[PDB]
Amino acid sequence: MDIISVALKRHSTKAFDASKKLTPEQAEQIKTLLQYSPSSTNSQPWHFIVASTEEGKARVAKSAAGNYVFNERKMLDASHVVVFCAKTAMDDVWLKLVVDQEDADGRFATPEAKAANDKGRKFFADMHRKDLHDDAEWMAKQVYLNVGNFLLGVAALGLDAVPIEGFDAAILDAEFGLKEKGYTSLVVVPVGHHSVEDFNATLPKSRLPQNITLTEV
Amino acid sequence: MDIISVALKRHSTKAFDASKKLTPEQAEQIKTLLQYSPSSTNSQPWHFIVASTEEGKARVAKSAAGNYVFNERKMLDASHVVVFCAKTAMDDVWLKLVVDQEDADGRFATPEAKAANDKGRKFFADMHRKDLHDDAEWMAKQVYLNVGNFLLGVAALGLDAVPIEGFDAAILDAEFGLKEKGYTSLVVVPVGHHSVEDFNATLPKSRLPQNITLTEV
Ligand SMILES: Cc1cc2nc3c(=O)[nH]c(=O)nc-3n(C[C@H](O)[C@H](O)[C@H](O)COP(=O)(O)O)c2cc1C
Ligand SMILES: Cc1cc2nc3c(=O)[nH]c(=O)nc-3n(C[C@H](O)[C@H](O)[C@H](O)COP(=O)(O)O)c2cc1C
Repeated sequence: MDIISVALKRHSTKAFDASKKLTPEQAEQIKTLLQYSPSSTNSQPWHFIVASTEEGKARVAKSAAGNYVFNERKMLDASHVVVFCAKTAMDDVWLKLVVDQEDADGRFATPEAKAANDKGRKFFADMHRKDLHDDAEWMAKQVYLNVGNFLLGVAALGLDAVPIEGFDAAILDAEFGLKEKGYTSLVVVPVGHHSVEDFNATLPKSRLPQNITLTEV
Repeated sequence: MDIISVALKRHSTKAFDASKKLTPEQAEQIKTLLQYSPSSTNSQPWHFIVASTEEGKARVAKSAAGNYVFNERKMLDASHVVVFCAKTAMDDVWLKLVVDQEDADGRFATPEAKAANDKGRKFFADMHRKDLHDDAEWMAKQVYLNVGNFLLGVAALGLDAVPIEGFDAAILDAEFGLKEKGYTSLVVVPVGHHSVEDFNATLPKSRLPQNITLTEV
């Protein structure tokens, strides 16, 4: 509405209404938000698993079977459950896939502009995978940027969601065969409509005062 | 005009118009955006620096040195410049500051409900802090989540912005004494209004197809 109005009214939902499914239109919009999120050098080091079926959702809920049981209902009652994944290593095949896609979309006027752009991405990529040896952590951050974009995007659509770190990535990666494919699960985000059992919806929002976290100059 | 339109039309502005400044209401709005962002266990492991004066922006612009001289113009021409910083380590006092804030906000019905939220947080904290030994990374991921929330947010307000990783953190940290305060600059986001020289405002948007990044189940 006010994007500040949605920012202030949104909340991580604790209980979902199993009966409230997303319309095919919202299911499409939600996917658009996942795809069009920005990332450093437009590297898009990610993969998304959108579960809509009960068998699919239950497959995801398998990762919270351990000591994260209090999270299962959340992944089952929600309409769609999206698991954000990040690349395990930045490879040359992925970088070529990006600039070639940028070229296909008409972003370069000459072949030199494309070369310069590829060289520029390589500068950052090599800085992480060659020098600092932190390319995996680098890419993981880009996915979290996407989740942040996503959580605000859904709230603005009028949908309820909750980010979940409380799940076993080892089991999740195993169940979907990810990272044989070069990926690792990071965040599981259930999307749908909240029920009445969600007490968090009627509680006041809480954040530290700006005089603690903000410095103006 | 819904958010999908907002996400499709926004772009990483390459050139800023120094004459077009943020309105006073817009200044308080981007601050509200920064603070009201979600984060794992509401840990809010962050600090921000909002530079709006010539003196402040030049101080940040110092980080745009050596190999990053190409980003100096963006930091000086943008109306406001936000430096997203993350805590260098999770200390018990900060965990206490968070719990007591939620309490003063009325999020707890009983004192036993407040303690349960504390141990719930400490659980995740000690997980990264003690076990995994990756709390610095964990907290930075929450800061990248704020950037994703912030980027979509300012775009929704009608502003132009650009995430910048290309800058020397060691210079920026030292210029603001962040180091001794337990923080580290990670992302710089100049916000304002793009100028006619911003070629990125007219080029087509490019993202990989969903048949590569998305898997439905
Ligand atoms: C990355 C991330 C992970 C989270 N994981 C969980 C979780 O496992 N379970 C849960 O109930 N809430 C989880 N949350 C919700 C946060 O605690 C919530 O953002 C915080 O309490 C602030 O409340 P709000 O989101 O309503 O503004 C998570 C949030 C984030 C950003
Ligand atoms: C974390 C991050 C860092 C970025 N760093 C820079 C930068 O240093 N300079 C720049 O001009 N663009 C930078 N970008 C912009 C990206 O190249 C841009 O997000 C990508 O090309 C997609 O274009 P769009 O944001 O216009 O959709 C960055 C983006 C992100 C998310």
